Amino acid sequence: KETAAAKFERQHMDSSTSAASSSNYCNQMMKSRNLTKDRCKPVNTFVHESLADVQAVCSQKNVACKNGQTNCYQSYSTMSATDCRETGSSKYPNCAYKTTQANKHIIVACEGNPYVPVHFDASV
Ligand SMILES: [Cl-]
Ligand SMILES: [Cl-]
Repeated sequence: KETAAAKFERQHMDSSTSAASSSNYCNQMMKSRNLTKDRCKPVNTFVHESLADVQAVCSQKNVACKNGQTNCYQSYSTMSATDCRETGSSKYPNCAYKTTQANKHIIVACEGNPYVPVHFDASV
């Protein structure tokens, strides 16, 4: 089984680019990160910052999680991120995604020791 920390890294980290290079970015990333294996994951965000900068958010602004839990943190700075969302043409096994790039504050839920991101709550 994949640990929570490793799943967060695989689903949400892309430190190899400064931002989504093209409209096909999400089709490529959702496939390469194995998020379209048995079903098309509908919505997914990739953060384009170093793994260290994203983990550091767990010691930044403590904000409530949409579920009411208290282990969410919002990044003090905006970070380059790409939101991937299925298009209406998507159906599987031929997943299709719209790529929307921006710079926003990220909110993550953290846990463990070390205290690292395990869920991506939203942008902002
Ligand atoms: Cl791994
Ligand atoms: Cl997401």
